[PDB]
Amino acid sequence: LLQKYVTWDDKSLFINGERIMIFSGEFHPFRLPVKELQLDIFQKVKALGFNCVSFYVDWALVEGKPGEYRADGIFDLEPFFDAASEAGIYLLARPGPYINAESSGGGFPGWLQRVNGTLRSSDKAYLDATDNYVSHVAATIAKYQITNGGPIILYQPENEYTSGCCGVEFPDPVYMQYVEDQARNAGVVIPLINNDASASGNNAPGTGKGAVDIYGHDSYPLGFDCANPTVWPSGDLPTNFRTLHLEQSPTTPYAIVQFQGGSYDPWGGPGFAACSELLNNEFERVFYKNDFSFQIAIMNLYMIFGGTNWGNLGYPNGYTSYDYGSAVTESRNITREKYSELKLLGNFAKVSPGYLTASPGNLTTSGYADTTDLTVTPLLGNSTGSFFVVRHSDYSSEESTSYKLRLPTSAGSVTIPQLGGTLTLNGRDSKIHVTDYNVSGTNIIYSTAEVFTWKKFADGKVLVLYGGAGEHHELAISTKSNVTVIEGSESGISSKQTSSSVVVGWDVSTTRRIIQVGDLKILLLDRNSAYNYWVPQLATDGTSPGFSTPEKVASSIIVKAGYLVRTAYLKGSGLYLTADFNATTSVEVIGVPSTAKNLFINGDKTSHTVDKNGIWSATVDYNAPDISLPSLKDLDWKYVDTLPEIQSSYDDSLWPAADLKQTKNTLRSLTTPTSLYSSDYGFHTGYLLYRGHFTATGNESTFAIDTQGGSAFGSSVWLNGTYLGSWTGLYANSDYNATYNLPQLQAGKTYVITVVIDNMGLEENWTVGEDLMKTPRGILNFLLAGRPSSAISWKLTGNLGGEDYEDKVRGPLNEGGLYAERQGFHQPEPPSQNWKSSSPLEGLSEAGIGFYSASFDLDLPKGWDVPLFLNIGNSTTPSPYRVQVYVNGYQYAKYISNIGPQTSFPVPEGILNYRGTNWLAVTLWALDSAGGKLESLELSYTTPVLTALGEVESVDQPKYKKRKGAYH
Ligand SMILES: *[C@@H]1O[C@H](CO)[C@@H](O[C@@H]2O[C@H](CO)[C@@H](O[C@@H]3O[C@H](CO[C@H]4O[C@H](CO[C@H]5O[C@H](CO)[C@@H](O)[C@H](O)[C@@H]5O[C@H]5O[C@H](CO)[C@@H](O)[C@H](O)[C@@H]5O)[C@@H](O)[C@H](O[C@H]5O[C@H](CO)[C@@H](O)[C@H](O)[C@@H]5O)[C@@H]4O)[C@@H](O)[C@H](O[C@H]4O[C@H](CO)[C@@H](O)[C@H](O)[C@@H]4O[C@H]4O[C@H](CO)[C@@H](O)[C@H](O)[C@@H]4O[C@H]4O[C@H](CO)[C@@H](O)[C@H](O)[C@@H]4O)[C@@H]3O)[C@H](O)[C@H]2NC(C)=O)[C@H](O)[C@H]1NC(C)=O
Ligand SMILES: *[C@@H]1O[C@H](CO)[C@@H](O[C@@H]2O[C@H](CO)[C@@H](O[C@@H]3O[C@H](CO[C@H]4O[C@H](CO)[C@@H](O)[C@H](O[C@H]5O[C@H](CO)[C@@H](O)[C@H](O)[C@@H]5O)[C@@H]4O)[C@@H](O)[C@H](O[C@H]4O[C@H](CO)[C@@H](O)[C@H](O)[C@@H]4O[C@H]4O[C@H](CO)[C@@H](O)[C@H](O)[C@@H]4O[C@H]4O[C@H](CO)[C@@H](O)[C@H](O)[C@@H]4O)[C@@H]3O)[C@H](O)[C@H]2NC(C)=O)[C@H](O)[C@H]1NC(C)=O
Ligand SMILES: *[C@@H]1O[C@H](CO)[C@@H](O[C@@H]2O[C@H](CO)[C@@H](O[C@@H]3O[C@H](CO)[C@@H](O)[C@H](O[C@H]4O[C@H](CO)[C@@H](O)[C@H](O)[C@@H]4O[C@H]4O[C@H](CO)[C@@H](O)[C@H](O)[C@@H]4O[C@H]4O[C@H](CO)[C@@H](O)[C@H](O)[C@@H]4O)[C@@H]3O)[C@H](O)[C@H]2NC(C)=O)[C@H](O)[C@H]1NC(C)=O
Ligand SMILES: OC[C@H]1O[C@@H](OC[C@H]2O[C@@H](O)[C@H](O)[C@@H](O)[C@H]2O)[C@H](O)[C@@H](O)[C@H]1O
Ligand SMILES: *[C@@H]1O[C@H](CO)[C@@H](O)[C@H](O)[C@H]1NC(C)=O
Ligand SMILES: *[C@@H]1O[C@H](CO)[C@@H](O)[C@H](O)[C@H]1NC(C)=O
Ligand SMILES: *[C@@H]1O[C@H](CO)[C@@H](O)[C@H](O)[C@H]1NC(C)=O
Ligand SMILES: *[C@@H]1O[C@H](CO)[C@@H](O)[C@H](O)[C@H]1NC(C)=O
Ligand SMILES: *[C@@H]1O[C@H](CO)[C@@H](O)[C@H](O)[C@H]1NC(C)=O
Ligand SMILES: [Cl-]
Repeated sequence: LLQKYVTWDDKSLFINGERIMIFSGEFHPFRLPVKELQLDIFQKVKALGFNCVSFYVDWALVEGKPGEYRADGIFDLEPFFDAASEAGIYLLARPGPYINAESSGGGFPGWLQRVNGTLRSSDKAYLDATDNYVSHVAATIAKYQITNGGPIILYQPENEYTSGCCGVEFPDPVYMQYVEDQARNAGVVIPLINNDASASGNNAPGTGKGAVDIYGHDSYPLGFDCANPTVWPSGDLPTNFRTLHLEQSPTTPYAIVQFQGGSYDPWGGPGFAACSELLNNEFERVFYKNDFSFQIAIMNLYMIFGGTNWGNLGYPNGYTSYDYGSAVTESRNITREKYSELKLLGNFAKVSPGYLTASPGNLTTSGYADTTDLTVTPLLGNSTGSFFVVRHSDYSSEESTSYKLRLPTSAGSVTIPQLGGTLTLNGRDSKIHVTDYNVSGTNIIYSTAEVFTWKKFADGKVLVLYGGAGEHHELAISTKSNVTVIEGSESGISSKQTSSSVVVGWDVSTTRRIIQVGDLKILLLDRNSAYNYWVPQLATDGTSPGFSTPEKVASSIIVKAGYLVRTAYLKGSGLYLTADFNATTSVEVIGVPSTAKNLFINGDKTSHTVDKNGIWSATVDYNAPDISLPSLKDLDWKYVDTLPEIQSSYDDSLWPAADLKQTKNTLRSLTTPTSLYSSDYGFHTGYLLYRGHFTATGNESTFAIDTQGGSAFGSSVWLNGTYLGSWTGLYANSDYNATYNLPQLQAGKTYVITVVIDNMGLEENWTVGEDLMKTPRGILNFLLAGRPSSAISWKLTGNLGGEDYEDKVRGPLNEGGLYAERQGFHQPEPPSQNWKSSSPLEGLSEAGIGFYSASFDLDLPKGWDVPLFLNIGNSTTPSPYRVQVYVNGYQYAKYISNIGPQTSFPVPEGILNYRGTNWLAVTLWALDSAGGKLESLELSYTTPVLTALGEVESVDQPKYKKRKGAYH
C-alpha cells in the first residue's frame, strides 16, 4: 500500500515477495534495561524457530516531564533494535500511546491527571498531550523500518480500542484515524495492525475512516487464575475464530496479536510458578496447535519474556516480578518444559510453507478419525500438502485414546495405520499429522509422527520426526528405493514396499532410530530427545544468522546439544557454534558442510569424531568455578533515620504547599478545602508524604483520614512525634478510612500531622470514557472533629522536583519522596561515613522509616551466566513492614511483609557489577508501634551457565552528589 517490502493477501504476509508465517514473542525493552541481555532474549527467541518480537514503549518512562522527550541511555530503543537485527529477529512495534500492559497509568504519565478531556478520545486536550511523544517515538521507529534496512515490519497504533462508556461515541473513527495519521506523519510507512481485545471487528478493512491495514485481535482463553493450575474449564478452547475472521476481515491474514503465553499475578496471589504450571507445555501444544487449526498467519505470545517491574514502573495490582510464567523466566533461564515444547512447533512452522497455502475446513468429530472422542480439523492443500490437527473433543480430557485415520493423499485415501496397530493420543496433547509433505522434492505421502524440521544438504536430505512415549506411528514415502535402518535396532521397525512407495511403521522409543530411503535420512525420536535439538541458521558471509528468509532458512544445520544453541557459522575449514550449557553435554551436528574440517564451540577448538553416518560428535565439559557470594548480614551496614519529619526540629518551609482550591482532575471533584491529590502537584510515584499544620484549641479529640494509594497500599500517621497508627494494607483496599485518637493538645500551640502513603502506581485506563487512570493518590477526605477542615494547612512531597525529576539516567519513576531518596543517598557512595552502625536485621523498635546502606564486592568468573537473587525471609508470620531495595541506585524490590508473595528478587548483571563494587540501599518502614526488622537478607544464585554471551557492560550508575533543590 505505501511500500513494497511488506505486503499480504488473504492467507499470509509476504516479505520481499515471499510468504512467511510470523511467529512472535512479546518482550518489553523497559523491563530489561541492559542492552547485552536484550540481545540474549532475542537469541533465545530465534532458537525457538521464531522470527519476530512485539514490544510496547512506555510513554510514562520517556516523557516524565511534559515537553521533554527522553529515550536515551537505558531507555534508548536503538540498541534494542540493533540487537533484534543482530539476532535475525523482525519487530512488531506497539508504542501506544496507551499500552495497558500492567504498567503504571497503563503507560500514560501521571501528568494526564491534569488533562481537561477524555483520555483515548478525540478531545483536543488529550490528543495534544500525545503529540510530542508520538512524533518522537514514531520517528525513531521510522528510522528502523525494513524499508530503511531495519528489522521493523509492522506497527500497532493504540491498544485494544474495543470498549467505551460514559458518553463516548464508541468506536470513534475520528480518533483512530488521528492516531493512525500521527504515525504516518512521523514517517511510518509499514502496514498498520490493530489488536481488538476480542474478535469484534473494530477498525477492520472496509470500516471507512480509522480502519487499519491488517485486522488483528487478542485471546487469553484460560484466564488469569493461576490458583488451580490443573483445571481447564469446560468450553474455554476457542472453536469459532476462523468463522469470525471470515466475517470480519476475510481479505487480510488471520492474526492474533496477543495470544496467551502466561498470566499476570497480583499482590497476595499464588505466585508466578503457579502461572507457569497453568500455561505449561500441555497448554501450549493443545491451544497453539488449535490456532494453527484456523490457519493463523501472524501469531504473537504475550509474554515470551516478562522481566521485572523495576523502579515503580508497574501498575498498582502487580508487584516487582513480571515473570508471567512465560517460556523465558524473569531471570532469563530456559529450563521450563514449555520452552522446549514451543521450540518444536516454531520449527515446524519455520519449514512448512504448504501450511500457509492450504484451504482450512471446519472441525469434525467424524470423517477423518474413527471416534467422536477426537476432533480433527483439516487444512487441505492440493499438491502443496495437507495438515490435520487432532485433539480430544473434550479439550480438557486426560484420557488415553486409540484411533485410526482416513486421510486423502496423492496415492489414494489411506486407512492409517496400514501395517497393523493403532495411533494413540495421550491426555492433553494435540498432533499435526501431514500428507503430501514436501521435503525439497521428496514427497512424504503421510506421517502420523510430527515434523520437527527437515533440511536439504549437499549430500542428501534429513527429516526429523517425533512422537510421545507409548505411541505407534507410521509414514509413507514416494520412492522406488527400499528402507534400511542405519542407526538403532530393526526390532519394532515394520515396513512394506510397493511399486511407487514404501510404508514404514515404528514405535516411539527413548533410543533414536535413523532410517534411510534413497537420499533421505529420517530421524525417529521421542519428544524428550527432540527437546534437545536445535536448528541454527548457518552464516557464510559473517557471524550473524540474518533474518528468517527462505534462502537462510534452507541453509541451516541440525544440532543436538543441551541447554541452548544460539548460532552457527562457517568460515574456511572451520564450523563454529555458539551455545550455552548447564551441564556436561554431548553435541551432535548433522549437515556438516563438506568443506568443514574442525569444530569450534564458543571460539574454542573442540575435538570431534565422525560416525558411520557422517554425524560429528563432540563433548563440552562443564566445570563451574567457585561462586563466592558475600553474606549480606555481615556487611558494614550504615543507618540514617529517613523520617526526620516527625521530630520537632524539622523545618518543612521549602516543601510545596498543597494550596490549590480547584483540582485539574476531571474524574473526582474535591471533598477537601484544597486538592491533596499528589498528581495535581507533579508527584506520581513512590512514597508520598503530607504535612498538615494547625494551631490547637485544646478541644481536639479525633482525626479521621481517607488515604488512597492503590491496591495493597499502606499508610502511617503521626502527630508531631506521637505515632497515631497505620493502615497496614490489603490487596482488597485501594483506599482506607482511619480514625485516630489524638492525645491531649496544648491550646494555642502548633502541631503537624505527618502522613506517609505507599503509592502503588497509577491505575490503567482499559475502558475508553471511564478515565480510570485519573484515579488520584493521596488524601481524599479528612475530619478534625469539632473543627472546620480549613483548620489544617497542608504541604506535600513526592520524589524531589516532581515532574522536574532529578535522576535523568534512572528515569522519572525510580525514586519516591522519602528524605534519603530526596537527598539521593540510595545511589552509589552515599555520605554514610558519620552514620550509625546498624543493620536492617536489627531494625527498628518504634514505628518509623529507616535507611540502610552498604557495599559488597563480587568477583564472579568470566564466561558464566549466573542468575543472582535477593532474598528476604518470611519463615513465620511477620509484623507489618514495607521494604524497598535499590541496587546501585536502581530500585529492584518492593516488599510487603503482610501481603506477599515475593520473597526472592532477581537482579540482572549490568545492574549488578560482577567484577566490582555494588551498593545496596534498603528502606524499612515499620507500620507497627513496636517497630520491625528483617528476619533475614541473603544473596543467592541458581545453576551457573557456561555461556557464549559477550561481556555484560555495567549500565550508568550515577553516584551520590549533593542536590541543590532539596529541602534540608
Ligand atoms: C538444564 O537445562 C535443562 C533444559 O535444557 C533442564 O531440564 C528441564 O528441567 C525441567 C524441570 O526443571 C523439566 O520439566 C519438568 O519435567 C518433569 C519430568 O517429566 C518430563 O520428562 C519425563 C521423562 O523423564 C524421564 O526422562 C528423563 C530424560 O529425558 C530423565 O531425566 C527422568 O529422570 C526420567 O527418566 C526415567 O524415565 C525414562 C523413560 O522416559 C528412562 O529412560 C530413564 O532411564 C528413567 O528411568 C516425561 O515422561 C514427562 O512427560 C510426561 O508428563 C508431562 C507433564 O507432566 C506430559 O505433558 C507428557 O505428555 C508426559 O505424560 C515430562 O516430559 C515434569 O514432571 C515436570 O512437570 C511438573 O512441573 C511443571 C512446572 O515446572 C508443571 O507444568 C507440571 O504440571 C508438573 O507440575 C507438577 O509437579 C511438580 C513437581 O515436579 C510441581 O512443582 C507442581 O506444583 C505440580 O504439582 C502437582 O502435580 C503433580 C503431578 O506431577 C503432583 O505430583 C503434585 O502433587 C501436584 O498436584 C516438569 O515439566 C524439563 O523437562 C527439562 N527439559 C529437558 C529438555 O530435559 C534442566 O533441569 C537444567 N538443569 C539444571 C540443574 O538447572
Ligand atoms: C529460572 O528462573 C526462575 C524465575 O527466576 C527461577 O525460579 C525462582 O527460583 C528461586 C530460587 O530457588 C525461587 O525462590 C525460592 O523458593 C523456595 C520456596 O519454594 C519451594 O518450596 C515449595 C514448597 O511447597 C515448592 O512447592 C516450590 O516449588 C515450586 O517453585 C519452583 C520454582 O523454582 C517451580 O519450579 C516448581 O515447579 C514449583 O512450582 C519450591 O520448591 C524457597 O524455599 C527459597 O527460599 C530459601 O532459599 C533462599 C536462598 O537459599 C533463602 O535465602 C531463603 O531463606 C530460603 O532458605 C531456606 O530454604 C531451605 C528450606 O527451608 C533451606 O535449605 C535453607 O537453608 C533455608 O532454610 C531456612 O529457612 C527455613 C524456613 O522454612 C527454616 O525452616 C530453616 O531452618 C532455615 O532457617 C526461595 O525463596 C523462586 O520462587 C522462583 N521463582 C519462580 C517465579 O518460580 C528458577 O530458579 C530459575 N532456574 C534456574 C536453574 O536458574
Ligand atoms: C509471609 O507469610 C505470611 C503468613 O503466612 C503471609 O501472610 C498471608 O498473606 C496472604 C496473601 O496476601 C493472605 O491471604 C489473603 O488474605 C485476605 C483476607 O484478609 C484475602 O482477601 C486474600 O484472598 C483474595 O485475594 C487474593 C489476591 O491477593 C486472591 O488471589 C484470592 O483468590 C482472593 O481473591 C478474592 O479477593 C480479591 C480481593 O478484592 C478479589 O479481587 C478476587 O477477585 C477474589 O474476589 C473474591 O472475594 C471477595 C471475598 O468474598 C468477594 O467479595 C469477591 O467479589 C470475590 O468472591 C488472601 O486470602 C493471608 O491472610 C496472610 N496470612 C496471615 C496469617 O497473615 C505473607 O503474605 C507472607 N509475606 C510474603 C512477602 O510472602
Ligand atoms: O494481562 C496481560 C495483558 O492483558 C491484555 O488484556 C486483556 C484480555 O482480557 C480479556 O478481555 C480477553 O480474553 C483478551 O482478549 C484480552 O482483552 C492487555 O492487552 C495487555 O496490555 C496486558 O494487560
Ligand atoms: C517442493 O519444493 C521445491 C523447492 O525445493 C519446489 O521446487 C517443488 O515444486 C516443491 N513441490 C511442491 C509439490 O510444491
Ligand atoms: C510540633 O512540631 C512543630 C514543628 O513541626 C513545632 O514547631 C511545634 O512547637 C511542635 N508542637 C508541640 C506542642 O510540641
Ligand atoms: C475544561 O475546559 C472547559 C472549556 O473551557 C471548561 O468549560 C471546563 O470547566 C474545564 N474543566 C476543568 C476541570 O478545568
Ligand atoms: C471538648 O469540648 C466538649 C464540650 O463542648 C467536652 O464535652 C469534651 O470533653 C471536650 N473534649 C476534649 C477531648 O477535651
Ligand atoms: C471511605 O469513606 C468514604 C467516604 O464515605 C467512602 O466513599 C469510601 O468508599 C470509603 N472507603 C472504604 C474502603 O470503605
Ligand atoms: Cl530533603
